[PDB]
Parts: sequence; C-alpha cells; structure tokens
Amino acid sequence: ALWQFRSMIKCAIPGSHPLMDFNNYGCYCGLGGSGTPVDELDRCCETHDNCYRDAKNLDSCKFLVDNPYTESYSYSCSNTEITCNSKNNACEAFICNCDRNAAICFSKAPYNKEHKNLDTKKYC
Amino acid sequence: ALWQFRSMIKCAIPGSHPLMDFNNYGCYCGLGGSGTPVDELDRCCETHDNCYRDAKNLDSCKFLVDNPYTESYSYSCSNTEITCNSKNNACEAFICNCDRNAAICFSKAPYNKEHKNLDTKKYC
Ligand SMILES: [Ca+2]
Ligand SMILES: [Ca+2]
Ligand SMILES: [Ca+2]
Ligand SMILES: [Cl-]
Ligand SMILES: [Cl-]
Repeated sequence: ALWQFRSMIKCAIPGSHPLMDFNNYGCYCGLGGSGTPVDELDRCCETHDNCYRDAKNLDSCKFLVDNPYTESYSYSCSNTEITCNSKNNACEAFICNCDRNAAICFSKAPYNKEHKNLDTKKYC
Repeated sequence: ALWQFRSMIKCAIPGSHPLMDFNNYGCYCGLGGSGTPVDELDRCCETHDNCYRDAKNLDSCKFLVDNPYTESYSYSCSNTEITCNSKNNACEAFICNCDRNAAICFSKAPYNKEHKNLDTKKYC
C-alpha cells in the first residue's frame, strides 16, 4: 500500500522525508507523468510507474479501484535492508517488489535539487 | 492472510498452538464444515467461515484463487489486544476483522478436548 511504500523509503534512506522529497520531482516522481525522465532518480520513478502498469495488466490480479497503491502487503526493515515477505500472494509480492526496487533505486540515485518541483508543462 | 490469522490467535491467546489447537476441531474449526457447531468455539469457527463467505460475495472484492486466506493485511498486537490497521483497503479490512473477531471469540470460548478431532461424518 502507498503508506508502506513511504515506510520502505525511510528504511532505505533513514533521513528521508518521502512525501516532501520524492513527490513532485522531475517528470515521473509524482502522479502519472510525461516525456522522458530528467535523471536517474526520475527514471527510478518512471520504472515504478511502469511496474505498477505491468501489475494492473496481470489477468490474475485485480486491485481495488484498479490502483496497486491500495494493495497492502507484508515486508520488514532491518538496517536499511528491505525484505518482502515470501508469504505475500503473487499480486502482493509483485507490488512489494515494485516498491522495494524503487526504494533501493532512490537510495542510490543522485538528488538534484534543481529537478524538484520542475515545470513539467515545459520540460516533460 | 492465513499466516497472519494464526499470529492473531497467538496474540489473543499467548500459550496457544493455533494449528494444533484450533484446526480439526468440532464441525467448523478446519476446512469447510457441515451441520451445526458443537459448542461456542466451534461456532466461532462457523462464524469465521460465514464471514469469509460474505467477503467472497462482495462485488467490490476479488481475492486471488477466490480465497480470502490469500489476502494479506496489516495488523498489530499489543498485550493480547489485536488492532486492524485503518489503512487496510475495504477488502483487506473486512478480512482483518473476520480474523480478529475469530481470534477474540476463540480466547473467550471454553476448550472442550472431547470435541478435538471429532468424528464429523457422524456428529456434524
Ligand atoms: Ca509517476
Ligand atoms: Ca471451517
Ligand atoms: Ca493485501
Ligand atoms: Cl511517495
Ligand atoms: Cl488455523
């Protein structure tokens, strides 16, 4: 679920303020997107979006409101390391991994303040 | 999910051995069932089954393999007290409550050893 994804981010990046730092960044770190990502971080976000898209297109999965962010799963944090519980069902596991890969991707991507709250209408 | 339900049981009943104690008991504490419950505990189990039935019959919900036991939710245990996370989606919340009510029902129902591993074919 969305709240768990923000927690995953705090896990991989202790000092982070998920909502404030990674929302409304570049072209894809936020709701939907357009154009091409402006940098690694922005691409991490595009990949997360694409991952959610692949999940919605799974015949075997049906998310409430057709929004994967509503799908709650089980995961655990241990010293910056994120672990998706093997007991999550196939759909939950898929979402858990999308979030986990995104959280990790965020922790290794440069954070360019100039790309924060970017004028998407022009540069995306 | 099924594994979370067993944890809920340990929460409400510290000494319990969920699988060993509450599986294959009476007419409803196990897979499916038949007849009328033999006692309070057995009825707690029938109610849990009926609760899962109501969940499967929700137009808004679609569980993997159409089995609510695969639906993973978020909950927390604190001194025998079980709490279902308000952030679970409607379907997850419904399942979480079914499990929670069952766990609590189990903790307050007499445990009749004579009803353990009962000859269902005859008494159910
Ligand atoms: Ca996005
Ligand atoms: Ca049953
Ligand atoms: Ca779930
Ligand atoms: Cl976020
Ligand atoms: Cl059980």
